[PDB]
Amino acid sequence: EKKKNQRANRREHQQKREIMRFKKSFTCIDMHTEGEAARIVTSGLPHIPGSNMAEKKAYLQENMDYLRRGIMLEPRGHDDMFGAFLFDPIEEGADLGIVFMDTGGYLNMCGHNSIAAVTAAVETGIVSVPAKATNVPVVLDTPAGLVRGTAHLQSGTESEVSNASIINVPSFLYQQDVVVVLPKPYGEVRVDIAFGGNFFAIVPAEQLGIDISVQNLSRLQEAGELLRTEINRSVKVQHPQLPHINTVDCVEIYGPPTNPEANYKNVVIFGNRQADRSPCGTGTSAKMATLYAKGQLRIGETFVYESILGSLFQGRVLGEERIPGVKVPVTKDAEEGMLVVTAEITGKAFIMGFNTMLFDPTDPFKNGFTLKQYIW
Amino acid sequence: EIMRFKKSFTCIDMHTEGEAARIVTSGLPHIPGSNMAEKKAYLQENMDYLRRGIMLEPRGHDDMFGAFLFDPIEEGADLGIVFMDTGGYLNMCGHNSIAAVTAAVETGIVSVPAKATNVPVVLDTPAGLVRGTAHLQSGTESEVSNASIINVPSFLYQQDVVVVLEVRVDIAFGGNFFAIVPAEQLGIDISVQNLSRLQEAGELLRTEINRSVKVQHPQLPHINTVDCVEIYGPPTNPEANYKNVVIFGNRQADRSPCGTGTSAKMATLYAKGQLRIGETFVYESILGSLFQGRVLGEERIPGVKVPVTKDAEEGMLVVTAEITGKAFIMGFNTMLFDPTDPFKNGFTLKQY
Repeated sequence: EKKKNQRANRREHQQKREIMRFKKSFTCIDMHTEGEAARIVTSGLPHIPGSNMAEKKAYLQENMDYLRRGIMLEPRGHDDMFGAFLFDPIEEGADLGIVFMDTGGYLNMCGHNSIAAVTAAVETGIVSVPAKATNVPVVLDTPAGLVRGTAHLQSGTESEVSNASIINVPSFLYQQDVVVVLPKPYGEVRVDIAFGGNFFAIVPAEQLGIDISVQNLSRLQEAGELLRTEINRSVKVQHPQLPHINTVDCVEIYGPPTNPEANYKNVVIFGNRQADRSPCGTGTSAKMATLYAKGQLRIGETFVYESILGSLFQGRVLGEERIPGVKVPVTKDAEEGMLVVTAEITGKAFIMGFNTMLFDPTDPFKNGFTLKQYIW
Repeated sequence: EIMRFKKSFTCIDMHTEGEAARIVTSGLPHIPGSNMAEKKAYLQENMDYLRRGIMLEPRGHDDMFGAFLFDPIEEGADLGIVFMDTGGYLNMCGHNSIAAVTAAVETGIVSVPAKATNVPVVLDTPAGLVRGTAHLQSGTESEVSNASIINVPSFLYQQDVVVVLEVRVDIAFGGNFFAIVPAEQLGIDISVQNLSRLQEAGELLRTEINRSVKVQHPQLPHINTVDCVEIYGPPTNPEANYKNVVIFGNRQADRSPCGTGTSAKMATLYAKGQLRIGETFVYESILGSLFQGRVLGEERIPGVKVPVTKDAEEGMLVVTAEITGKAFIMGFNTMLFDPTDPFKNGFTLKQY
């Protein structure tokens, strides 16, 4: 009896250690930022060259797209998964290197994921907290530049984060009152184009004729897709100092708030008819840049943006600059130079899982799949 | 540090030819119930928020599927299992049973005796005992090449049931009740482009069927609704007899060929003389993946009738079908639920 179960358990032990022999694994911290997923890969990635984060992202995108697909798509992920790969920092001042992605492709900047990364870095001990600290800087070296994060620690704890802030890369209004003639039932609409880490078309829900609600999400997704498509066919949008960045990525649709604390509600449509569940950090930065450029938001004033789910992000414009010699369609005098703003965005991320992802060399879905169709 | 892991679950994340199976191995307290059906009823009635938090976004997604493992209760069984999805709880699931059999051997829940090449793994489910076999890759002490399950008894229940959306569907039991309907009767063929439509159609059909047609399992009284809809059509891979998609849950669509749906199809075919005992049937999914099935046996049950049974004295025909497919481990996960997370019980944006 006893020998039989002792022999049994040892065979069972042997089976277990056989598992991860000759199988690739990555370790991940699964977070969400007010409903939006962020899979942060902390170990197991192949070694990637690059003398800066933009070059690392280019390498990934050119040579190792299979990493993204397998981690983001079904069956390990799903069509609304977002994520990030952590690397050593390169740029002076940074704590962590990071490259973002989603089910469509690798990305330059992502605000909700940056908030999640700052949070996870502190809560899991990736960066040290000096004794007695109540705020912990976490500076991210991203393909879009340096993103200066702060984890705000819960009082009484050494590493529990109440919420996190990021200082985004420079944001700016790009072009104003752009008319786009969309098919019925939408008709013509007037939008702003702004950059907040990604380019956004910002448009009022009222122009589209649709109230922002979960039940209207498919209508919003289709309006968003139509608008984005027609913009990139008819309007030249390019970053005037980072020329790798040059098309309209997202459509930010805003309307009246449902929560009293918020200025506005929004939903961001991006990728292939996807919607952000969070209020969207770079989209919030872009909105604040636009409001600022129009005299509707003061430096230091708190701006609160609500998502389709009711979540809030808070932000503030910290400062502005002109860039002598550089211009965008909204800039009046190239001499004076274009107006940029520095914005901080704050929100809350939660740890939802510690994951070890496995890739069997004989799994035909080792690189994932999607069932979502691009409708052309 | 300890409170961060309070109320967490550990899972083996598997997939069976594309279809996810999140198998929860620890974290549940004791669940009252003297058999697996009762444990399922306890969960659905008192802890449904657990399913929601594990299956739905942000931890899961709208086509996620899973199971809770338990100690076996029924004599002969190795593992107890209750299945779950984005909508509720199936009494049986073929792809998840293939995954569970596979996980059991590969993670050492079940011992592999020396030199063995086939390992039995018997599952105690709410629909009854499911006898599984892991087929080991030769040379390896534990790597599973594929896994077979002998399903609970299946049967054609009722033919040509008209339903006005106006289509003719067959009702068959394969561990769940299925309505089986060819695609051309809907006017939309089976393709990833069509999937969204199919999901809606299948939702209507299931809902309509359950409002008009009484469906009751003669041996297991609690099974008394049509839970799934199987839409079938011609195959794209030469090795397959047919291609299908199954709609269920909160209108989610199966990525695998569906094990219980394959069983229900084989019972239908066999009842109609179109499939013989021991013959291999091959069903293809919307992703091009394949399951193999065989009818192993048949019986008539004297005195017991269902709508298709012409003469009760002789009795209804039931078959024992075996399904085979391949499952892979895709991760090991510890799922956490911060008490202040407003999405600790998940959410869906899926419209109505």
